[PDB]
Amino acid sequence: AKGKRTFQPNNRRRARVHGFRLRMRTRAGRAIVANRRSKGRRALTA
RNA sequence: AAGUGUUUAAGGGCGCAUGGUGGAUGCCUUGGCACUGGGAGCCGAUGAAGGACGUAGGAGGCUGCGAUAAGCCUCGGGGAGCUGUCAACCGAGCGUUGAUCCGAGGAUGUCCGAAUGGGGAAACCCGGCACGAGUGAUGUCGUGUCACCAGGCGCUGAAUAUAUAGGCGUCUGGGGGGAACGCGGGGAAGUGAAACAUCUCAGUACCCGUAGGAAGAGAAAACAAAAUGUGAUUCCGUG
RNA sequence: CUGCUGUGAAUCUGCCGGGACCACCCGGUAAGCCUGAAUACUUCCCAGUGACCGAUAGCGGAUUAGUACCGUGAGGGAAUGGUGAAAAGUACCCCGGGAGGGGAGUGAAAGAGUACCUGAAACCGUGCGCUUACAAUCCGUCAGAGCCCUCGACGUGUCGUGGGGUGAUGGCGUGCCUUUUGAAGAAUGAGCCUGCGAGUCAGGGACAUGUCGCGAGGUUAACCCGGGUGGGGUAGCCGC
RNA sequence: UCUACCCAUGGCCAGGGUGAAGCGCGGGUAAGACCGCGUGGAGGCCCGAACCCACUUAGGUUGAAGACUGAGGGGAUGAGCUGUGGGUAGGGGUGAAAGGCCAAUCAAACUCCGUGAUAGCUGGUUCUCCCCGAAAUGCAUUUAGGUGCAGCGUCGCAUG
RNA sequence: GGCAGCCAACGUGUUGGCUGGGUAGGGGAGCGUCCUGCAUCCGGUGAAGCCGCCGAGUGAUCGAGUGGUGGAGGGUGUGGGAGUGAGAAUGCAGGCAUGAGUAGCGAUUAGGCAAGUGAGAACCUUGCCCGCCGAAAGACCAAGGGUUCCUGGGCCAGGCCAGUCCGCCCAGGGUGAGUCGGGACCUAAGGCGAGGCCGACAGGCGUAGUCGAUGGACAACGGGUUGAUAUUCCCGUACC
RNA sequence: UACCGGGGUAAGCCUGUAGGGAGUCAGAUAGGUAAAUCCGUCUGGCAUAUAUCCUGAGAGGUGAUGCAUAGCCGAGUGAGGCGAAUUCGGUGAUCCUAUGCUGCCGAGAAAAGCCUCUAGCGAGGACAUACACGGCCCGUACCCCAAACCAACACAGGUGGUCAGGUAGAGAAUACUAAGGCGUACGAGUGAACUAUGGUUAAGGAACUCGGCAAAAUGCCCCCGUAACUUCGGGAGAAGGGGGACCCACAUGGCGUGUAAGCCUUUACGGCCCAAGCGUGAGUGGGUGGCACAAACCAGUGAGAAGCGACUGUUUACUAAAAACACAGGUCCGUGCGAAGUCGCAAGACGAUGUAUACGGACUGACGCCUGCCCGGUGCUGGAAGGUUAAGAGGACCCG
RNA sequence: AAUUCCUUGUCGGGUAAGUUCCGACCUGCACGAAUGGCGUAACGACUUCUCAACUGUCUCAACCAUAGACUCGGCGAAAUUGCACUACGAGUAAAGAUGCUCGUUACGCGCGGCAGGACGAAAAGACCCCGGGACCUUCACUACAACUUGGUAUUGGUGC
RNA sequence: UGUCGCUCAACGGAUAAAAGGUACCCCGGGGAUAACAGGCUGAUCUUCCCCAAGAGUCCAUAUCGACGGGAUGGUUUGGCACCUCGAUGUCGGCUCGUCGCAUCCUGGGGCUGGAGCAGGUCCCAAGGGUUGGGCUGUUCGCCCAUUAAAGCGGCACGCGAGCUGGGUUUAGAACGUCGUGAGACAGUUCGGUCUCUAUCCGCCGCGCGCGUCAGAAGCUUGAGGAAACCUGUCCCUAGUACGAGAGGACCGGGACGGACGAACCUCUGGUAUACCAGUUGUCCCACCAGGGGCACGGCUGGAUAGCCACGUUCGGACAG
Ligand SMILES: COC(=O)NC[C@H]1CN(c2cc(F)c(N3CCS(=O)(=O)CC3)c(F)c2)C(=O)O1
Ligand SMILES: [Mg+2]
Ligand SMILES: [Mg+2]
Ligand SMILES: [Mg+2]
Ligand SMILES: [Mg+2]
Ligand SMILES: [Mg+2]
Ligand SMILES: [Mg+2]
Ligand SMILES: [Mg+2]
Ligand SMILES: [Mg+2]
Ligand SMILES: [Mg+2]
Ligand SMILES: [Mg+2]
Ligand SMILES: [Mg+2]
Ligand SMILES: [Mg+2]
Ligand SMILES: [Mg+2]
Ligand SMILES: [Mg+2]
Ligand SMILES: [Mg+2]
Ligand SMILES: [Mg+2]
Ligand SMILES: [Mg+2]
Ligand SMILES: [Mg+2]
Ligand SMILES: [Mg+2]
Ligand SMILES: [Mg+2]
Ligand SMILES: [Mg+2]
Ligand SMILES: [Mg+2]
Ligand SMILES: [Mg+2]
Ligand SMILES: [Mg+2]
Ligand SMILES: [Mg+2]
Ligand SMILES: [Mg+2]
Ligand SMILES: [Mg+2]
Ligand SMILES: [Mg+2]
Ligand SMILES: [Mg+2]
Ligand SMILES: [Mg+2]
Ligand SMILES: [Mg+2]
Ligand SMILES: [Mg+2]
Ligand SMILES: [Mg+2]
Ligand SMILES: [Mg+2]
Ligand SMILES: [Mg+2]
Ligand SMILES: [Mg+2]
Ligand SMILES: [Mg+2]
Ligand SMILES: [Mg+2]
Ligand SMILES: [Mg+2]
Ligand SMILES: [Mg+2]
Ligand SMILES: [Mg+2]
Ligand SMILES: [Mg+2]
Ligand SMILES: [Mg+2]
Ligand SMILES: [Mg+2]
Ligand SMILES: [Mg+2]
Ligand SMILES: [Mg+2]
Ligand SMILES: [Mg+2]
Ligand SMILES: [Mg+2]
Ligand SMILES: [Mg+2]
Ligand SMILES: [Mg+2]
Ligand SMILES: [Mg+2]
Ligand SMILES: [Mg+2]
Ligand SMILES: [Mg+2]
Ligand SMILES: [Mg+2]
Ligand SMILES: [Mg+2]
Ligand SMILES: [Mg+2]
Ligand SMILES: [Mg+2]
Ligand SMILES: [Mg+2]
Ligand SMILES: [Mg+2]
Ligand SMILES: [Mg+2]
Ligand SMILES: [Mg+2]
Ligand SMILES: [Mg+2]
Ligand SMILES: [Mg+2]
Ligand SMILES: [Mg+2]
Ligand SMILES: [Mg+2]
Ligand SMILES: [Mg+2]
Ligand SMILES: [Mg+2]
Ligand SMILES: [Mg+2]
Ligand SMILES: [Mg+2]
Ligand SMILES: [Mg+2]
Ligand SMILES: [Mg+2]
Ligand SMILES: [Mg+2]
Ligand SMILES: [Mg+2]
Ligand SMILES: [Mg+2]
Ligand SMILES: [Mg+2]
Ligand SMILES: [Mg+2]
Ligand SMILES: [Mg+2]
Ligand SMILES: [Mg+2]
Ligand SMILES: [Mg+2]
Ligand SMILES: [Mg+2]
Ligand SMILES: [Mg+2]
Ligand SMILES: [Mg+2]
Ligand SMILES: [Mg+2]
Ligand SMILES: [Mg+2]
Ligand SMILES: [Mg+2]
Ligand SMILES: [Mg+2]
Ligand SMILES: [Mg+2]
Ligand SMILES: [Mg+2]
Ligand SMILES: [Mg+2]
Ligand SMILES: [Mg+2]
Ligand SMILES: [Mg+2]
Ligand SMILES: [Mg+2]
Ligand SMILES: [Mg+2]
Ligand SMILES: [Mg+2]
Ligand SMILES: [Mg+2]
Ligand SMILES: [Mg+2]
Ligand SMILES: [Mg+2]
Ligand SMILES: [Mg+2]
Ligand SMILES: [Mg+2]
Ligand SMILES: [Mg+2]
Ligand SMILES: [Mg+2]
Ligand SMILES: [Mg+2]
Ligand SMILES: [Mg+2]
Ligand SMILES: [Mg+2]
Ligand SMILES: [Mg+2]
Ligand SMILES: [Mg+2]
Ligand SMILES: [Mg+2]
Ligand SMILES: [Mg+2]
Ligand SMILES: [Mg+2]
Ligand SMILES: [Mg+2]
Ligand SMILES: [Mg+2]
Ligand SMILES: [Mg+2]
Ligand SMILES: [Mg+2]
Ligand SMILES: [Mg+2]
Ligand SMILES: [Mg+2]
Ligand SMILES: [Mg+2]
Ligand SMILES: [Mg+2]
Ligand SMILES: [Mg+2]
Ligand SMILES: [Mg+2]
Ligand SMILES: [Mg+2]
Ligand SMILES: [Mg+2]
Ligand SMILES: [Mg+2]
Ligand SMILES: [Mg+2]
Ligand SMILES: [Mg+2]
Ligand SMILES: [Mg+2]
Ligand SMILES: [Mg+2]
Ligand SMILES: [Mg+2]
Ligand SMILES: [Mg+2]
Ligand SMILES: [Mg+2]
Ligand SMILES: [Mg+2]
Ligand SMILES: [Mg+2]
Ligand SMILES: [Mg+2]
Ligand SMILES: [Mg+2]
Ligand SMILES: [Mg+2]
Ligand SMILES: [Mg+2]
Ligand SMILES: [Mg+2]
Ligand SMILES: [Mg+2]
Repeated sequence: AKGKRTFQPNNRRRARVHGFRLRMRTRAGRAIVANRRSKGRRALTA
């Protein structure tokens, strides 16, 4: 009986790992935002 | 007496007649696809591309707009109906003294975003200075302005003498985005070779730096072959 | 021709090219810069076209679509169009808690009722006819009794150049596909229906073979001029 | 955001045993060594809940559950367990080392792109009829279930 | 007695002789589907599609032969062009069978009766009993969730049965702080990082700084009140 | 006389008890990136006091004529009014004094804040009382061991922290139970086989089986009594055995606590003693009852010997927990210091704010007794007399 | 012997009976000294053998309760599936027949049960072979990083 | 033009240039190809036979039968590669069986180098029976007590959609050995997931329907099936027959058992969830007394009926 799942939600950690400001820090992340915008995604980031 | 002999359908099968389910088929379309001829080929610190949150007399989505919020002003068009739409229903109003609507030019344009007063988990937290408003005063509220770097111009010139590095002040720029096309750099592998390393795939995919409306190239230290030759570059057809 | 690393000249008798190199001729004048047109492309805007698609097609997206939904994230990523000319969308009555239905209305039609054009098949019912509970069945086929229906002539049913439905009973009879020397095979694939799903296209390409034009000649490429599919264009190419 | 290890900062460990060093006193001695009796409360110490494990067994095995449940079992002041916040990234990480683990996937994660990768291999390839009609041999082969040429089919032309 | 291929014989297409099992495979000739140039014809006096009847051809198949359904296009001839034919790929999408009215309906506590509500009650409400947890199955939070909370209404989806009930559907309402938990205070690991150093470019590190609680500092307690908030509102008494 | 329910009330502000912690004044100084009366350091004088001061549980007072409450009125929508007593003891924390104290080795954040010192500001300024005022932003509903979070489900799994009633009990185990909360969402029947989960069993007692797998057994407290061997710690709860209930007496006893009275004094939040009252074992003697006195639940099986590994630990998330890994201990090799090693293209970083008693790598693996022979092969270390050997130099001779 | 092929070696012990176990012998297929040798108190959910106690493990099984199973009401799946009014024997066949031959047996339809067959279901056999991958090794080949040699540039002066 | 340079010898000559491991394995394929089972064959194996050289004092043939020869069977090891690699799970044990006779016991016989008892060998016979333990994963085998006897084989070496999982044969680890190494070993050692709700046939049970020439009811015949079928010891006959003795019967009678099966519950014994009693902890019924709830039916001592075996009774014939 270990029963611990992989997804342990934490909103701060979500933002710090996947958030808008993180993405914008690097060229790769900025490319991600541009690509999702080009696809027409409503949500560009976490 | 012996012998002959129909006569059940619990249920099933097959055929037909009537239905259900389902959404094929036929015929369509407010949507696509491939192209042709034109236009425009950039937008951004005067804050972009794209967003968050708001905004109509009534809940939400799409559309429009930004606290002046389905809108404000001006110049033109237009001519009887209008208050975007899903979407009506109710409740109120405008318009021949020209509404709704269409075109052009202005005004307003919260917050986030290069994001740039400082900070931050984008759209939310906290300020300096100047002017104004408001308080009995503190608190509070408007409107400007305050990142960094590069390059002009002015002042100053450390250790240290000459000086210089640097430090103040001020003006002018840059930053980010965009489907393809350009130029200059970096540069695979699957694969082919019926194995594989040279070679191929291929200077392809991808990546980096920069453009422009196109770019690059361009005005012979060129070709040619004895012809009394041609005469910048680019691009197309041949060879 | 050109990068990096060394070395390192001449100013016209100079120097650099004419596929190692040398000589002779020829061409040109490096180590400075700028330069339009012919060429490439279309996020976006305007006007059009199609021997292009027509809702499992065409864009992933005709429907809140890059949405719902999936993933921590990069990222992945659907499904859903048609009433009728007009909403005239069924007042009112009846059964029912509703749902739904039956009368009555509207409509050309409700065999058009917001579950809506047409309404196939699988699949699921109800009714009628024949058949089936002593039988061993790849499920059918060829003979065939009996019953039911129908078309002719005759008469009360009975026969025919008949036609259908069902079928007691007899003979014969080992699914389909793939793949194998050989499979009913106890080898592979298929639960069923509907829809979709595989030799296509480009190039004066190559060889062959039809066909058409011209013929010792045939033909143009780019390009130019026509709102066209037409006219022009000799560079080439292939024969000789 | 699972998991491995590390960094910073917090929390948690019922109850009951055992009795190290040190200290004190009394024996003992010339002084000691040494020996009793207290005090003391040490330890990857003992028994045992929470908590952390997963040893044996039965059940589950289209589960209640993509790893669990019941019954017993081990550790339980420590190389302990745990919260919050943080760090290391793919030929790389981390590993008290099982090639373990790195989001139910690991002898090289996942996603998109090159990309419709390539398969001498397996499967599939859809209407009809008319005429003809094979081969499973020879030679060679990084060849033996592949392929080239020959042999054997067909269509056309020629020769009869 | 019908059809066909090859060949012969003559004729302005008939007669005769021979031949006609067939996988891989070669050759020949056709059927059906769609889109089109041209020419013709049919169609609200009812096109296509679909379901039948009665018939037809050597086959793919046909019916400008006819009923029913249906509602707007279709046929034919001759040419041009194909997303042109499926039964099978453990093929794909949708619909639906078989297993089958079968297995299950998710613990280790357990329900019973009376009365009420209602169209309907084993499951909803109230009362009286019974049973279970009680280092929890009680009470209060962080994380996470996001209106699930309260009142009124609802009962065709959802709830593994039913349902008048619901954590489900609908409308309205509800969250009040100088002291609580955070910011405006402080720093840890770590992150970012003016200049800077390093690195072909992309970038890698890092100084001054500036962020970053799980820690440091810092002022409120008891009582009452709403259907739903309370160290927040109110009362009493405090503190910064 | 028996029984049931009450037998309540915070922060703050007074007061400064238990406990803990402290010497003070004077002279000199540029060590504290300038200065200092502060701090540090050095020299002198005066101190061992219940002296003084700081800190601090709690008792007591106030807060409180208030608030709250057992009940009682009527009256039911459930709102409203009235409202007693409130003493003394015992027991007792995992909470407080306590960031204390004592012990130990592994030697145990930072910054703000607060205090103080000058530098530097200064003509105005400090303090107290009264009155009138400002005190921003975000969260605040509800669930939160769960059908509201992570689990595709109204899923037997998972989820950190804070409260801890009573009787048995060592206990937060376990049994029953209070407050509070549930009966949790398919049911009703029915003695089929069979499966699952529990229960009992004549006689026998491992004959079962790969194997005592699974069950059964042992189990608590207080006494008695315990071997080989040993690293002298252990082994050890070794083994083996006895007692345990209830009533009465000893007992107006013993022990803990401690009021009245009394005694002492530094008279106060003092000290000594203490009948009563309350709580509480252990033992001894006699009796009483049962089949059974650890009464249920709870709760070691023990012994002899061998192999491996010394030991506590660690490991294949999801078939292996071990003899594998780790380990303390050992030896070798490297490393003289932005070391060696490692990450990185570099800068830079870790190693380490370490310096050979250190750090890295390798093999071995507590401890005891020990660890022989071989340097031919292949590595590693050192050497360079020979053989061979790149680019760079040279440039004979030859060829156009 | 965790090492011994022959091998259940041989002798002793334990048992009524011992291929395992304990003590020895040495004929070590094929122990041996930090891939340490031989021992070792303590320790072990390790592995092995023996004994006491205890028992449904067994002789040998019986009975009780609960949850399913079963019946009634409600809701309502799944894997599988070319067909179907799906007997048996002895044969025959791609050599193991419900489906072919000859014969035998058998009224139609269900319910509860058992698992011999349907070469039952699941999963394009993990074995083996053929073709292709991957990762690992090394005195296989060819490269590259890193390290290292000399020349030359940065790089100079005076002396021997 | 002439000629030279290749153990390119894998010699039609893939590169000028190349070895291994995988039990950590993965994918595409094959029953074109092995490991299990089936099938063919039958060398080998097995069972029997033909000839009779000899052995047996003499005497081939009571009993053995050399050298050679001919076959059966198809359970051994093989040979072959025909079905199955889009899956036919293995050894041993357990449970349940079913068939053959080449018969282990019991039954019936011939011949004996059969006096008797007890045997040897061959023929006929398959109804029933054919034990429990120690060692090993074992099959096999050896051993310990018994027995009338402790038969040999087939059925996918019967039986894992019935169970087990000790051996073997995944991944961990270790020893010896081999390999420079990754690794390897029909060498050894410790450890290591055994899935499935039964549609069809088949089998065990139980109903519904219809039929058997009207609708019903009681009692029946038995075509045809199924079950059952074992055996010992002791005492008489008899210490007789036979025999030197030792020893010791056939045939025919009687009693008492083992194993197995059936029915049954009087007895003995087991069970007992609404029976009675005792008793611990706790909560409750205000309280005492008396009771109840919960803790395995709390625990403990008993326990009629039902069900049951360890119990009771009966069976296997007798005759044709
Ligand atoms: C594991 O299941 C299957 O592969 N199923 C598919 C086929 C193959 N097969 C089978 C079974 C076996 F047990 C063996 N054995 C015997 C024991 S052994 O001596 O260890 C050697 C291996 C075999 F070779 C083939 C079967 O039954 O069907
Ligand atoms: Mg421009
Ligand atoms: Mg900003
Ligand atoms: Mg910033
Ligand atoms: Mg100067
Ligand atoms: Mg730019
Ligand atoms: Mg290749
Ligand atoms: Mg290839
Ligand atoms: Mg230009
Ligand atoms: Mg030249
Ligand atoms: Mg230029
Ligand atoms: Mg359609
Ligand atoms: Mg579409
Ligand atoms: Mg993922
Ligand atoms: Mg998401
Ligand atoms: Mg109509
Ligand atoms: Mg419909
Ligand atoms: Mg319709
Ligand atoms: Mg009949
Ligand atoms: Mg027959
Ligand atoms: Mg026949
Ligand atoms: Mg074959
Ligand atoms: Mg063939
Ligand atoms: Mg088949
Ligand atoms: Mg079949
Ligand atoms: Mg195959
Ligand atoms: Mg299939
Ligand atoms: Mg311990
Ligand atoms: Mg673990
Ligand atoms: Mg099951
Ligand atoms: Mg233990
Ligand atoms: Mg413990
Ligand atoms: Mg300690
Ligand atoms: Mg993190
Ligand atoms: Mg391994
Ligand atoms: Mg994983
Ligand atoms: Mg790889
Ligand atoms: Mg490619
Ligand atoms: Mg392909
Ligand atoms: Mg022919
Ligand atoms: Mg060929
Ligand atoms: Mg033919
Ligand atoms: Mg013929
Ligand atoms: Mg063909
Ligand atoms: Mg047609
Ligand atoms: Mg009409
Ligand atoms: Mg049409
Ligand atoms: Mg097609
Ligand atoms: Mg189809
Ligand atoms: Mg299909
Ligand atoms: Mg069905
Ligand atoms: Mg069934
Ligand atoms: Mg059933
Ligand atoms: Mg059921
Ligand atoms: Mg339930
Ligand atoms: Mg009622
Ligand atoms: Mg209920
Ligand atoms: Mg209870
Ligand atoms: Mg509610
Ligand atoms: Mg309500
Ligand atoms: Mg409902
Ligand atoms: Mg329902
Ligand atoms: Mg920092
Ligand atoms: Mg940095
Ligand atoms: Mg910078
Ligand atoms: Mg901060
Ligand atoms: Mg904090
Ligand atoms: Mg509330
Ligand atoms: Mg007080
Ligand atoms: Mg009072
Ligand atoms: Mg609340
Ligand atoms: Mg949920
Ligand atoms: Mg749950
Ligand atoms: Mg408890
Ligand atoms: Mg529930
Ligand atoms: Mg239930
Ligand atoms: Mg039962
Ligand atoms: Mg017994
Ligand atoms: Mg007994
Ligand atoms: Mg035994
Ligand atoms: Mg046995
Ligand atoms: Mg044994
Ligand atoms: Mg056990
Ligand atoms: Mg037990
Ligand atoms: Mg001992
Ligand atoms: Mg007595
Ligand atoms: Mg160990
Ligand atoms: Mg221990
Ligand atoms: Mg351990
Ligand atoms: Mg595991
Ligand atoms: Mg395990
Ligand atoms: Mg270094
Ligand atoms: Mg070494
Ligand atoms: Mg070791
Ligand atoms: Mg031995
Ligand atoms: Mg021995
Ligand atoms: Mg040595
Ligand atoms: Mg050694
Ligand atoms: Mg060792
Ligand atoms: Mg263990
Ligand atoms: Mg039941
Ligand atoms: Mg039912
Ligand atoms: Mg058969
Ligand atoms: Mg047939
Ligand atoms: Mg079953
Ligand atoms: Mg069969
Ligand atoms: Mg199968
Ligand atoms: Mg395969
Ligand atoms: Mg293999
Ligand atoms: Mg390879
Ligand atoms: Mg050759
Ligand atoms: Mg040759
Ligand atoms: Mg070659
Ligand atoms: Mg495979
Ligand atoms: Mg074969
Ligand atoms: Mg098999
Ligand atoms: Mg075989
Ligand atoms: Mg077979
Ligand atoms: Mg062959
Ligand atoms: Mg198959
Ligand atoms: Mg015989
Ligand atoms: Mg008989
Ligand atoms: Mg077998
Ligand atoms: Mg089986
Ligand atoms: Mg291994
Ligand atoms: Mg070696
Ligand atoms: Mg184990
Ligand atoms: Mg084993
Ligand atoms: Mg009879
Ligand atoms: Mg019969
Ligand atoms: Mg019986
Ligand atoms: Mg009786
Ligand atoms: Mg009673
Ligand atoms: Mg009471
Ligand atoms: Mg009483
Ligand atoms: Mg109770
Ligand atoms: Mg009893
Ligand atoms: Mg009894």
